[PDB]
Amino acid sequence: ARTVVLITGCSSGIGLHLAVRLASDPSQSFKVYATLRDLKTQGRLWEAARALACPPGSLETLQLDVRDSKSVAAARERVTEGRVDVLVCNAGLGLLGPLEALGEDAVASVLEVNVVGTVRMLQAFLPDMKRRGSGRVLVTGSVGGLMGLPFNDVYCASKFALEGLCESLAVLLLPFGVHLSLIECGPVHTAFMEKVLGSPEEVLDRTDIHTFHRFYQYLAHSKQVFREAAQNPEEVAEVFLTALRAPKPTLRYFTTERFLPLLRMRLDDPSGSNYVTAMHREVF
Amino acid sequence: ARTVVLITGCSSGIGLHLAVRLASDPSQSFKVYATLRDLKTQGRLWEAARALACPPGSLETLQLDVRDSKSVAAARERVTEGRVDVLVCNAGLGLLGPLEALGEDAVASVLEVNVVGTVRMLQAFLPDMKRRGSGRVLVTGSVGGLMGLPFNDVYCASKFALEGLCESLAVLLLPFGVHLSLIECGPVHTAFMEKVLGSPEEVLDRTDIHTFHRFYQYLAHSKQVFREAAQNPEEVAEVFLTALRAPKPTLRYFTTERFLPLLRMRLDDPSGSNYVTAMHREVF
Ligand SMILES: C[C@]12CC[C@@H]3c4ccc(O)cc4CC[C@H]3[C@@H]1CC[C@@H]2O
Ligand SMILES: C[C@]12CC[C@@H]3c4ccc(O)cc4CC[C@H]3[C@@H]1CC[C@@H]2O
Repeated sequence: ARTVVLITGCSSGIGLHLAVRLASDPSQSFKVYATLRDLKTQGRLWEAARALACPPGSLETLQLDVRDSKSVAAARERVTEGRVDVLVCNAGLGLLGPLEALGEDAVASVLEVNVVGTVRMLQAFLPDMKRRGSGRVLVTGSVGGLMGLPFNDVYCASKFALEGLCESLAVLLLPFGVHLSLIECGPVHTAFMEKVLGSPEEVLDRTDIHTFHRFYQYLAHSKQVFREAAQNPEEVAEVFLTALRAPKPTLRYFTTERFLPLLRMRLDDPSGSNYVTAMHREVF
Repeated sequence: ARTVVLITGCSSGIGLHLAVRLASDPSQSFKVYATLRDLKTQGRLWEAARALACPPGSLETLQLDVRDSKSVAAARERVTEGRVDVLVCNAGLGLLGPLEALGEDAVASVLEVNVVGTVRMLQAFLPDMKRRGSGRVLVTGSVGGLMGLPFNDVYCASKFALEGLCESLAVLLLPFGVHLSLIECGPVHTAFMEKVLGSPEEVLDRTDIHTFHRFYQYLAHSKQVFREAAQNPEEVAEVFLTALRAPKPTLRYFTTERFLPLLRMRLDDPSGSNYVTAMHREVF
């Protein structure tokens, strides 16, 4: 009962943090369906849930594989309330390394999960929301979906894709009463994030010494930005709640304002020259 | 010999028009490899080539299926000059209709062709260009890759994806001497384009009467813009040549300036509200 919320990718990151934040809310007004690709990773969620003493029945875990429309439909049947008021499309994958070093299947997976996965969720849940004339969909964005970043080619491709998919739907949904918002996250404190970055030899034999040397420089710079600007998951997760509660929500919510100046010079020059130059000088 | 150019998707559209435009150039300085997914569609290309009296040996057709890395590699071996100076990533698919009415495989194909296909081409051809310290890659963009359009959700997703993939690479390639440019096309006179649009019943039984009614309104509006603003393929194809010849090319080349005001109000308001409102009022 209550405001039924369904979130994808709750085994860590803002997803897990958002589920427990909702389920543990003092008002006890949200019933939460935290979905995970592999249930064997539900431990963290439950330990975090017990840590915030979430009332029994405010949090339920479902196995949902966004790469499978059959998994998406089945999970939709498990929603006992037979209604979803807030859908949070959060599941996502990252990809780092020179374009030529990335395996084809890896590239195919990031699009499949990040973009198509979100398409599968919306196809399954959008119809009913339009029929009711109400619903809210929140999508986890990234400033990497607002500007291109070296060595994150395919990652930015998928995030830029969400921006376009969402802006299009938004124009159409305006009259149907269903709201759609993107939460533009900058870097969020994920120790695992700063540890995933770092690939010597394996990358070296699949690229050239000059691209490799550039990858190193990018990694060094990346570590700096993360350290000096990574936000608390609690700060980010709360933005999801600000959007979620806004009577007339905007299409975009920015969790931080530090990256806004770099985005402005990106439009003052539609030819992309200024940006490409500024970003290169700053990263190299 | 000469400036070797390889283009994808030459069975019609700007691709075909660009190949013959290059191969027939008075200076006879371009050797052209026009690739097609199905060779049985090479007729038009050849008839157009004969119409512009292209010298023998200035145009060669190769079957290249961008959805297959095996096809991409094989075609790369057919390049007798053993070098590619200008790669034009043009192959692409469109998709129209309410998100919920689009089949999953159709959505998967547009990303596979438009985005991954471009990834497969760059992985195969980027390395060599970096090793030489020179090369030019031109990618066919769309203003639908710069702003979201109702009923073109997945199409805009794929075009927004190219924008992100390219802006990222650009930042990295700046020092390697290889140039990458996007050609932002508005609508181009394609009779087939205005005839593809239009789907009653089939769409109706896979959506609701209100979305259907909106689809109709969008189609009506789409027909107007095309009629009042579609450009000649010769005008667009020439932009590809302006980029191709620029000593220091920019990241973006716009074939028309009419859509620039609508793009400006899109950044003056990063929350996306103004744009979503303006585009809805204009389209509905
Ligand atoms: C795209 C992200 C936000 C923007 C970050 C940024 C922003 C600007 C910059 O100069 C470098 C970086 C490196 C890490 C990036 C992040 C990686 C994941 C995160 O979502
Ligand atoms: C995205 C395209 C350019 C922009 C066009 C536009 C631009 C603005 C607008 O008000 C409506 C349309 C409808 C058709 C669109 C086109 C469909 C294909 C073309 O590339």
